[PDB]
Amino acid sequence: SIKPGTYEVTSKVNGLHVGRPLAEDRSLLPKRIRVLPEDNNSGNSWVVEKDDDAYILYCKGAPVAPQEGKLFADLLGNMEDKKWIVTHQPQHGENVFTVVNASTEHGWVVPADAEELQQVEVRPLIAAPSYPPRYPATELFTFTQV
Repeated sequence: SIKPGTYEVTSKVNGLHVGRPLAEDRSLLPKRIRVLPEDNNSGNSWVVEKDDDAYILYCKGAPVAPQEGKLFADLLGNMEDKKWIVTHQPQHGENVFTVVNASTEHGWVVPADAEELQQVEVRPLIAAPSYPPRYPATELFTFTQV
């Protein structure tokens, strides 16, 4: 669970904000959710809304959804699987979460070698078989309430 509200989101891999860059073209094609340069990450406070027993997550006003293994903002409205399970992982720090799709069971992943502007992936999550599980940084995000 996570308290609904407005958040800045960074990847634990690299500390970079996740979201949408300043330049996108004017189409309603789904837009990539990316790891952002420090100098190109404004306007990327996400909105987190409760949606039954899961969450809908908005970046620059559009809800995000998985498609062919990657994370996009849905501008057109026809994308399925918009509900996410957002879970605290306190063993990784106070405001650290995993984000796992409620229907597909695949979660957000930033590869360890991700470059700036590279798209966030959506894949089955892996974790060490410890108690509690320890996730790789590629699967951990810091959600910091504005």
